[PDB]
Amino acid sequence: FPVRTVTVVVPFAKGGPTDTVARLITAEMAKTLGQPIEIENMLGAGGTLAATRVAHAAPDGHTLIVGHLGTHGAAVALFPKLAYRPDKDFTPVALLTEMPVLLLARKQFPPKDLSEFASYVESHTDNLNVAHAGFGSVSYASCLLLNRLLKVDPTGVPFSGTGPALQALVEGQVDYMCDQIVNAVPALREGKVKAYVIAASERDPVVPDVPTAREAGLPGFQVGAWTGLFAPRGTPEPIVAKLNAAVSRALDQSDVRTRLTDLGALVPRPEQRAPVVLAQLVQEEISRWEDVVE
Repeated sequence: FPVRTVTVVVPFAKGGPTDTVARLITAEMAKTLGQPIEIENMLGAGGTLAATRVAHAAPDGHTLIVGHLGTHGAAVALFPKLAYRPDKDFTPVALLTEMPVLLLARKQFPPKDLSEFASYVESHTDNLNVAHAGFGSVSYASCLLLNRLLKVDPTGVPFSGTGPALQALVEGQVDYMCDQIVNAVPALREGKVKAYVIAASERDPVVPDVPTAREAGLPGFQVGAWTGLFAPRGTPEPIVAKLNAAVSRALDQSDVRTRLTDLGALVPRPEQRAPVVLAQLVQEEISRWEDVVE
């Protein structure tokens, strides 16, 4: 293993955070595996179609899925009739990264802080559009958490990913969005959108002028977006061991550490790299979003 090109399926549109992470790590992975890795962007069913098709793929290790806090976590609690169990229909391979989520808005969004932001959504809640990438998305899970904390229910506008959703925010076609920091950073650095808060305990040094949800009065708004590599259930443990080690050696490449960390994402630490660390994150994420619904 491998005997041919490995397919790594991404549930979201090219250019977005999940795609950006997967392309960066999987290219370096080819050096350990001895075969090239093909990225397939497979859209549909609010980010869950990819995971559904890979739940049903041959468990030979040649067909893998990138999952995250949405597709393999919050989706259980938030997605009616989810077609898979993220714990039991997948063999976890590797944690790829973890990063905070940011509340972004269009440049000219009139609220200047989270105080004003709550009042203005509470007041215009008909005419407002919140962007997400479907009920299996981080963007959706994060905006549902924020909107329930602030007791507002504006219209959601579904996108094929936060890549397209971000461009919609840049053109002011939508009002706000909760997004993964790796997607948000380049737009912020060009001044094309603004962040109100980071859904984290601590400020992120790549966006140090953005206040935590805690310091801006909403400590319940904490979303640590993990991204993971999974295989179909029953993928042999040796094939899983070799893929996992390929991720580990990829994460050690200078090119990968500096690209991940420059965009505000963490490099999984050595003690975070076992397949079970990711299985434990799936279990905790599933329960966390069951609590949010309750």
